[PDB]
Amino acid sequence: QSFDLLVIGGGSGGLACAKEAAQLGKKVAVADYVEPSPRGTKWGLGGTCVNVGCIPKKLMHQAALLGGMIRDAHHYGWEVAQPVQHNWKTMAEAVQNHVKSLNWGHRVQLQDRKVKYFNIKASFVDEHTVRGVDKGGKATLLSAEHIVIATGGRPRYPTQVKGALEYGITSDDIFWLKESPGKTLVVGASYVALECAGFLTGIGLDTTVMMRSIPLRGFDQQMSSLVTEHMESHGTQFLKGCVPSHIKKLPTNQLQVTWEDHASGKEDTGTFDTVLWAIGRVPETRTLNLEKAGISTNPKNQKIIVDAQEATSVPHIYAIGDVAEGRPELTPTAIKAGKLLAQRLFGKSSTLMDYSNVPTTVFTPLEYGCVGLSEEEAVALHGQEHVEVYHAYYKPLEFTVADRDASQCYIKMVCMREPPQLVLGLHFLGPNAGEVTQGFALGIKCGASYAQVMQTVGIHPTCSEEVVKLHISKRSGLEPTVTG
Amino acid sequence: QSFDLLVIGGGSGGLACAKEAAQLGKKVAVADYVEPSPRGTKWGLGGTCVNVGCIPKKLMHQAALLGGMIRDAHHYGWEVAQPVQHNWKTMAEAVQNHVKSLNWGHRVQLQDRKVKYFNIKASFVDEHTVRGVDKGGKATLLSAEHIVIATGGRPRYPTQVKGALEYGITSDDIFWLKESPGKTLVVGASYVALECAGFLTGIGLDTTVMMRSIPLRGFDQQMSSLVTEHMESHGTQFLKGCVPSHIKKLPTNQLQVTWEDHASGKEDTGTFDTVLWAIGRVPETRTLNLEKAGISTNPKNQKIIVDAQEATSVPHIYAIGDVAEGRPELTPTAIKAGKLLAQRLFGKSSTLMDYSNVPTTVFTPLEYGCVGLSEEEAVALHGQEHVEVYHAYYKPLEFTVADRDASQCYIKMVCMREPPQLVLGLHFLGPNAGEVTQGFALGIKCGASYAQVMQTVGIHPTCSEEVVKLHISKRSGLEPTVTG
Ligand SMILES: Cc1cc2nc3c(=O)[nH]c(=O)nc-3n(C[C@H](O)[C@H](O)[C@H](O)COP(=O)(O)OP(=O)(O)OC[C@H]3O[C@@H](n4cnc5c(N)ncnc54)[C@H](O)[C@@H]3O)c2cc1C
Ligand SMILES: Cc1cc2nc3c(=O)[nH]c(=O)nc-3n(C[C@H](O)[C@H](O)[C@H](O)COP(=O)(O)OP(=O)(O)OC[C@H]3O[C@@H](n4cnc5c(N)ncnc54)[C@H](O)[C@@H]3O)c2cc1C
Ligand SMILES: NC(=O)C1=CN([C@@H]2O[C@H](COP(=O)(O)OP(=O)(O)OC[C@H]3O[C@@H](n4cnc5c(N)ncnc54)[C@H](OP(=O)(O)O)[C@@H]3O)[C@@H](O)[C@H]2O)C=CC1
Ligand SMILES: NC(=O)C1=CN([C@@H]2O[C@H](COP(=O)(O)OP(=O)(O)OC[C@H]3O[C@@H](n4cnc5c(N)ncnc54)[C@H](OP(=O)(O)O)[C@@H]3O)[C@@H](O)[C@H]2O)C=CC1
Repeated sequence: QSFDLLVIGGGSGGLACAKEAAQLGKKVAVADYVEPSPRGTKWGLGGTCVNVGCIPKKLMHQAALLGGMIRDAHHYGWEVAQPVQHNWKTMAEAVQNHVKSLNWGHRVQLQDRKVKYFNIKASFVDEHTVRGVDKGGKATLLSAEHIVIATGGRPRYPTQVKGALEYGITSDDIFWLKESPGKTLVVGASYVALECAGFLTGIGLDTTVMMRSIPLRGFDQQMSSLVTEHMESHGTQFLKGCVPSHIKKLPTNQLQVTWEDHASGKEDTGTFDTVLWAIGRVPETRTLNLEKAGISTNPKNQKIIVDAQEATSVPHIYAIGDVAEGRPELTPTAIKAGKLLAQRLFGKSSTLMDYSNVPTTVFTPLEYGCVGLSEEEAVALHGQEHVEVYHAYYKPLEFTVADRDASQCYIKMVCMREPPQLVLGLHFLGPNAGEVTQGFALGIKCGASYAQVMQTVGIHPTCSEEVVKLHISKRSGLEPTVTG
Repeated sequence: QSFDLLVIGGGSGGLACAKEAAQLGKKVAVADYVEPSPRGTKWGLGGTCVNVGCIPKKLMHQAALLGGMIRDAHHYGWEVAQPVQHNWKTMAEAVQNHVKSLNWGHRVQLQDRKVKYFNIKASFVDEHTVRGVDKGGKATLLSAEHIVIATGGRPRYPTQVKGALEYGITSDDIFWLKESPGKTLVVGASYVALECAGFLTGIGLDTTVMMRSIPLRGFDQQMSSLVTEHMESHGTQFLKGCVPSHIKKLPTNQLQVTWEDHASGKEDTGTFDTVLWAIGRVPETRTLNLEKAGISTNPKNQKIIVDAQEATSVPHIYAIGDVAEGRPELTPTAIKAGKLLAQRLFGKSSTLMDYSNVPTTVFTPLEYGCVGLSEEEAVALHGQEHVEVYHAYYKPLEFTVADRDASQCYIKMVCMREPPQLVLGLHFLGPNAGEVTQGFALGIKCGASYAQVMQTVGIHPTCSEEVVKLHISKRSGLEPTVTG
């Protein structure tokens, strides 16, 4: 029937807007539909975050870490008997049983909040209504004065790469597999690829990443590079500069993937058990008949063109998350953007969503955290003549007793050359990056100066303290590695 | 012979001033003497920090943590065979071999820096000179135009408690023991006590803490309490409200410690293998003949009375660290205070040492981090009518798959009730507190407002992000535990 607020996408962003909009006392209702993955994989309410990303990854990334924890453990006097095995079955179960705890968890929060849920592959019929396909097939007359679109996106697939859909697997699958990936190839060079490639290796699987160009394109290339080098230096096979052209399933069912070594040879063939495409995601806008509702869109990325109020072309219709063009594809921003929107509508709020200096963390074997600008983006904006950079190479105290190599533990603080020297970008690469970066992202929102950093005392002995020690400049070109 | 800068105490603070003062091109020289512990324990150059504290603790605290890492490990699919043992011998060696790496490490940095080292139990003879006892006995004529005193302190002992010096042990020993503490009693209720009590328990030792009054007196009592409760809830035997009166070594050499249960009974006796006095430290000023040099002092705490330039009564003589009265007994402050001092003297610097809002972290089983004010200190200064407090109870994503209880994971952000609402105290109690707190201590130096926190986006999924989510006020008295 009719509601004064319809939300499309029971996701991290959508749900936020939904629950917060209901808490404002409004008749909220959301429709979410988990259209299966090409390999036939489905999950519960809670968008990408809960089910195929944020939560599972971290959790598997965790299990990987634990592995090194055991190795290290021996040095600290723990007579653990090695080499300790690890089965994909036990882990996956554990993880999944938790995803579900957030499945039948959002569902609970939606009931106690005067909000109705309609599991239906929504689609636009006009200005204020949507049609609802079903696992069965009964459509449903749904209308609301305000419609928020939070449909996120889905794992993009290769084009001419024959043998793709056929045998490829996506981030949407790796998490719910019933049986170990065994051997695997990760065709990607950024966030997903690397992170997945990471724990896979951490588990003990013969993992191999296939970068066509540069790593984490966009990020502070220095840090980006330091990241991969850590992986390669720690068990992750790397095929720098190669692209897929054909995958052929053979008798034993193993995959015979053939590529091109643009770096050296001109074609090479290897075979692996699984193949993971980490080549970006794509908005699920097509499947909405947006055009037949009045919602203008974007050409390149099919995202929903947007306002600054998260509004679209239809002032009573909005978009949030991976869906809205121009916005950072994260979860916090998805969520926050939801609350605020739901408050500006029925809360008398005017504060908009601030998308600047949002921090982030690449949960790779060695976590890479950052906020603000990267050295490049920095000269790009103020010029190399007006930028100062302080960096350091530290050694976690914990990395010492355990003979864990730390030549990858780097830190880079980009700020302006002219006093007080407003810091405008921090880069941390070591253990628990997010845990460290978070605090500092506050210094940015505040415009903390390099002074206030030399004025900030340290919490010894920690890894984050290294940030607040930074003094060696690149101008000075002094040796970065830290003494004392 | 003569030098233009003499430093007393080859410690975290002293050495800093020393090396930095030499880097300014001055003829620096330092004299450090590790007068053994009552139980005959000695170590190398590097003050308390390196040898009996900062570094070792953390390292042993680490080994403890690793233990829970293995337990947890099982849930993430790591078929580790339990229960895994752990021997005090292997750990201690490892740790110590590292302490030494910082022993013959500062020593190296002192050579390459044009600085002479004179291992001599220094003592004041007058204005510009000191005498130097030796492991042998040859005094040494040492003079300098500027003398920095960084003698730190030493573990205080009980008074009338007979059987103390006799069998007691201090933080200075627990680290260098050759054989496992076995069973142990920790007479203390703050930093040292709890931290030591912590890993001891984490190792598997039958550890027991004996608090005479309240925990971490000074700290935000709420947090302080939450801390102990975690310990007690996780293996640490606790004797709330008891005091030592007699320890009697018996045949098997076990210690028969008799106390008084001021909470209930009026005397009780138990026996343990080791007894650790964590009842504060004391300045080693006495042994300097300070008075016979012109350095006025303090009555209660025998610390060296000080300036704001770290200067004493003798304008060419200064004091730093655990030695100088009024200053926070940490290491970073010790170190920073050293550099600055050495720059104001021979660097043309005027910036003084800022001792406000120095962050800190109690490395207990559950790390308690904080900066700024504690709720109490806060009402105390602005009044309960002008203070706002936001708190939360979170659950580390990592604590979920592993069935690790998190009813102790709390967070408290104290700021003013009136917008923008300058945050003036943060409290984090969970994993890697320092790693999390550090960043935020920058927000304080900057005066970040509760707004800039609601404006700061989060790094999901992390523990620190919870801070930047905080919204439930105590004014409102809403249920703290977090949903979604
Ligand atoms: C492997 C991986 C790891 C990640 N890790 C992190 C991390 O650590 N931190 C972080 O901040 N971000 C992370 N992200 C990204 C983050 O999860 C997304 O940015 C966020 O989920 C986007 O939120 P959303 O609400 O816009 O959409 P989504 O969460 O994608 O939800 C959209 C929902 O709507 C449904 N839907 C789509 N079309 C329709 C329709 N027509 N009718 C009905 N329902 C429909 C979908 O099936 C889905 O359930 C990760 C992503 C991946 C892939
Ligand atoms: C168990 C424990 C754990 C700790 N953990 C931390 C932590 O995690 N973080 C933190 O910030 N702080 C920590 N601290 C406190 C920190 O170590 C001290 O605040 C800091 O070491 C003080 O520095 P200092 O230079 O003043 O003196 P010290 O480091 O104590 O050095 C003084 C040196 O001078 C020598 N000396 C004394 N008198 C004479 C004399 N007359 N002649 C010659 N030499 C002399 C001493 O024997 C010693 O070597 C810890 C302390 C303990 C006990
Ligand atoms: N906060 C976090 O921790 C995480 C956030 N996310 C979010 O989800 C998004 C999706 O992740 P992801 O898909 O990995 O990254 P996008 O950043 O989505 O994808 C970029 C990667 O895909 C590669 N790629 C694109 N096309 C091809 C192709 N045809 N063959 C091979 N490689 C190709 C890129 O190469 P090139 O650069 O050479 O074009 C690059 O390595 C992220 O951008 C981020 O917004 C995901 C994981 C974690
Ligand atoms: N940054 C960090 O992580 C660390 C810093 N440190 C520093 O070193 C200092 C020394 O630590 P610590 O000695 O533990 O603490 P102080 O804070 O030095 O000592 C306070 C503790 O000793 C107890 N105590 C004092 N006298 C007695 C007695 N007669 N019987 C029983 N208990 C007694 C106190 O009880 P009550 O309060 O009831 O008087 C309290 O529990 C710290 O204060 C801190 O500056 C030490 C460890 C870690």
